[PDB]
Amino acid sequence: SRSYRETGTMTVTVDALNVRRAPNTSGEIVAVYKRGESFDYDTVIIDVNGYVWVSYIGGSGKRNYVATGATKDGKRFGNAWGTFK
Repeated sequence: SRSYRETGTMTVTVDALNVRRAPNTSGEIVAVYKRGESFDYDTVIIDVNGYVWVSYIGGSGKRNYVATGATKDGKRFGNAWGTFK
């Protein structure tokens, strides 16, 4: 995967997305965003064949990760799971 710094806002457009403590499907779940909720991020992780994760620092200083769509060959593939501003 490739990690980048970038600030932005995501608005969730799928029913729900898990907030995890690692950018993989085994990362500990610490929250859930629902359809229509928005949150800011400062870091983006682009899996080669996985997901685009966005990440923010929480209240305890630990980093949180949310998957935002699939990737193929290091690029977004298919429709994203939120809108971005």
